[PDB]
Amino acid sequence: DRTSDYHKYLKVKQGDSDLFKLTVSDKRYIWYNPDPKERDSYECGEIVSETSDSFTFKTVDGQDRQVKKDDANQRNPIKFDGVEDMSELSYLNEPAVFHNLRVRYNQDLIYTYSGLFLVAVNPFKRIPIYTQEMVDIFKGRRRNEVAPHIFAISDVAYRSMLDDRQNQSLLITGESGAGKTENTKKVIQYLASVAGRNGVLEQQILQANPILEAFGNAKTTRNNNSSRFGKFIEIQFNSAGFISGASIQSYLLEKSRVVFQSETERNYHIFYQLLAGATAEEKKALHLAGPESFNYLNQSGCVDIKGVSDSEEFKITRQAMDIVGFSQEEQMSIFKIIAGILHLGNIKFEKGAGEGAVLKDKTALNAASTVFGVNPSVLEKALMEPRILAGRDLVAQHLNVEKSSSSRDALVKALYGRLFLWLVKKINNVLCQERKAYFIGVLDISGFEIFKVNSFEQLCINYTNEKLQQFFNHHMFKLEQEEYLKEKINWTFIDFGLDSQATIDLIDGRQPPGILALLDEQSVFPNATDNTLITKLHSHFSKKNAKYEEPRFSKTEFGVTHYAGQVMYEIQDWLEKNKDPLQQDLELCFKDSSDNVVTKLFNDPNIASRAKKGANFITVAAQYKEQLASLMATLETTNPHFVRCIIPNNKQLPAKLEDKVVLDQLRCNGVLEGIRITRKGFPNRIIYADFVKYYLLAPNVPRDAEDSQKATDAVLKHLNIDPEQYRFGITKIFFRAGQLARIEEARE
Ligand SMILES: Cc1ccc2[nH]c3c(O)cc(Br)c(Br)c3c2c1
Ligand SMILES: [Mg+2]
Repeated sequence: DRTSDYHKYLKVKQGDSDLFKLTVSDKRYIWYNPDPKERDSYECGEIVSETSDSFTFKTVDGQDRQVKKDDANQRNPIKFDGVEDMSELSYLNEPAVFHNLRVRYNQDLIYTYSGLFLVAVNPFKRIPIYTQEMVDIFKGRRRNEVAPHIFAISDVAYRSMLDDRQNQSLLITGESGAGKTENTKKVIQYLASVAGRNGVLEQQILQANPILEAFGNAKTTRNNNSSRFGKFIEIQFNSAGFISGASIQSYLLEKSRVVFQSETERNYHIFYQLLAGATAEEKKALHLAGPESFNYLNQSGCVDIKGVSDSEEFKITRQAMDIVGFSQEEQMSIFKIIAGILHLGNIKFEKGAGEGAVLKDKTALNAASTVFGVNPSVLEKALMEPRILAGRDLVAQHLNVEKSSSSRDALVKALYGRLFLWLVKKINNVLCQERKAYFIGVLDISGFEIFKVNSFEQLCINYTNEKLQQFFNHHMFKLEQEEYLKEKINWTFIDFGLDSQATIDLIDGRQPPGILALLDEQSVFPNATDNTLITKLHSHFSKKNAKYEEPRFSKTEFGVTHYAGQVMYEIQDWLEKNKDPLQQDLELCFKDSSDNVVTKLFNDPNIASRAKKGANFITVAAQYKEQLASLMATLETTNPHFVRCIIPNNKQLPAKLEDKVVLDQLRCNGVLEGIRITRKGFPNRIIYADFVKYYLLAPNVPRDAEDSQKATDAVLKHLNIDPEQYRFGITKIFFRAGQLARIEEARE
């Protein structure tokens, strides 16, 4: 009851007895805008009088305003305040849907169903609703039996996997720093505990994220634990139904945050966990120092995160590596690479004689060579005098300072990119015990974000977030109504106005050439510069596509109108970034290294060998588009389950819910639209034959029910369920929102 730990934090407090006096009021209020210049700051006014098609209400100041019934945003009766499934609301609109979230969010209730998907508002405070007792409660309990919780929808997916024998997937969407990553960990926590043993394999799967989070997450201005990479986690399942293995796919590692970090941002956690928290023997063994003494860590102006102990986190990272099985040496080799990368950044090239770079001080070069186990003179020549094939001859390129310091970074980014690729490979090798029968995918991705300087990585992220949103639209709006008409159910199509396939096409469109398609052309073009690229973009579709803007104010930028707003991307040096060039003498300098890992990085074809596209190597953009599209096809194979995560504010503060911010997310996520289709449509659908699965209250249910149509109708007829509430079609019976929930509860 109310004393339960679950009533305290998961269900709405029972209201005052004086509140009852108001909850029964016959009054009718309405949300309005005291300032029409701000269409997201509403206030509650009381409808005083109504004409045939108008309302008159008294503002909070007392002034009488007047509005048409068509444009009016009526307030639901306060009996709905706190309701769990928002499709049960009568007056359904942006103001009301947002108020129900203030109510719940103010009671530390962050989860709220709305239709078949789930909403999750980031609390930014540790809410004790993920303990073991919780997981035990939702084990078996139906979605309708329990309150909104990530465990609930994770169980619905699990039960839908067994009942229907179909693969599932939990698709979690949201803005940057909205709770995507945290909810995934909880989803993994639930599934593992529910379909585990009585375990090792289950313990191992849990310990994967701490590893990846150490090398994969970092501090952005939007989020102090930001996934700079995207991951799709399949939970393989046995024929019986228990977990048999797992597999992790990784995408878009922001591998240049290594060599550079924006002001107030931070490099990947793994580097700071080492310096602060490394053994005194490793410290001098790897020639380590303080964060402020390394050129790749002292530039951001920030080496410390609020309420985070890198020394303690360093413990956790290597605790997890032991559990999955990284050798005592394999771990030391990793730290060996990290130190080596830190030293590389401290190499200070200088114009010795003018013709090219000259490296006077070699203390940093050798400290990096010592760890990597490479001949420091081979590395020095491969960084500054690499060799190339001029025709068929062999020529050494006496690179200058700016061109030598870049090849340095090209190496650094290559190492870590491959290092990261190796970690996941070492993890999948121990988790892919077998190609299993069923599988549940979990999609944690780097989230839509807008920084002061937007670059290629941001485009590919937002392109992903955009592609993901349209997927939400296709299965909630387009495919849902096609099922109705596919069953001849007398449905009139509804255009909810949510479609971003235009912005997608602009980016990845092949014919006509999309943005990425031109970059590929310009990239291979030898004389292609940034001048030629940006001009080849404006001239192409400046005034030919409404999702594109050539700014009057910058010759190096272009705007794209995403589903979450317009992002002005900076084009500087995208050509090299899409080529991802790594000078070849560098690749040899390390292919002959004296370290196991470093050797496996540049000699294992799966990690070093970049695919080839006929004449030229495959580009980044071309590669990722193939990676993403491959993932999207895999998703279409499974029944999805959406979790729309929402960030309450842009300051990472708890109990500070900003109206303007939240509505922009709801407004563009289709949350409001997403309920209408659930409310005005028929969410639940089941084959007519599969419904008999026989309640011994005037029973006339033959298992082998010839003419299933009449067989099920008789049950519904006796059940005395409103026939309007359940229109049925050719092959399956369709139920309106919750109509089936009240039907299946009879058995229980
Ligand atoms: C793996 C990859 C591929 C292309 C990229 N383009 C970037 C950019 O323009 C800025 C930053 Br920071 C990064 Br990381 C990338 C990147 C990474
Ligand atoms: Mg994340």
